[PDB]
Amino acid sequence: PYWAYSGAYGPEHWVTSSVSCGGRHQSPIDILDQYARVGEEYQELQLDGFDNESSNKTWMKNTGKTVAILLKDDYFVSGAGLPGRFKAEKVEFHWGHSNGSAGSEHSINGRRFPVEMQIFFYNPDDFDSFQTAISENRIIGAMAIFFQVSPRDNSALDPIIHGLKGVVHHEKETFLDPFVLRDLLPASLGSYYRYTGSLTTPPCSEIVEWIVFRRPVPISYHQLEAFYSIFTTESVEYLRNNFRPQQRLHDRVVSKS
Repeated sequence: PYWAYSGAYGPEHWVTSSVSCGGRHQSPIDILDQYARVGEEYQELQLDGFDNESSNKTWMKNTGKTVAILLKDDYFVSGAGLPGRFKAEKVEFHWGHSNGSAGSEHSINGRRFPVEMQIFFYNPDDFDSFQTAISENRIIGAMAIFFQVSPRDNSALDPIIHGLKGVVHHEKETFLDPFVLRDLLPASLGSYYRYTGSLTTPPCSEIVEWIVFRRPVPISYHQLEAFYSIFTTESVEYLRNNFRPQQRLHDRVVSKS
């Protein structure tokens, strides 16, 4: 079903086509740190494969709603209260309008960031593929990483920024220079929030265990310009402010490491 980030098919109308979008446990949310429960003693995030350079087969697409990276290497996460081990499938990005304006889906104490990168994972022990996993409404995992402006270019982002320059037009695809996935995550992985939520685009399935990192990854204002230059169609517009409005916590508790 067609959906958009504004207009008659905008987020307040998603529920018409995708019923889950009007559910009680939706994402993204604002995280009030005061109300985050230190909760269980949880195994620290265990990352496998994140230090390896990416395959030259890894590629990036302008979907018109985001820019997605389809991962071609094996990356695994466990710990942080997730049930078992999860395998990374893809990366997507949400950003603002100009000059570092708010673009994140999540926030912390009302504070937004100019970009939010989300990495999506499925449990390979249960299914052969990420698509299989979503079709069955089983638990999938997602990490949310904020970017924050810094005076210098973040060299770790170079291959991603270069990719953006190659996918300005809707539907365009490009291979990416090798990057190290670990280096697109915060320097410390020790500080994060956990909650149960949903996909932030239709079908808005309420099956996502979110890990939201508290500390951001740096990006320069110059690098941000590569996001602001992306186009989307349907009629052409800049692809900007591509974030879903925040959803109510309701009966949920957010945990923190």
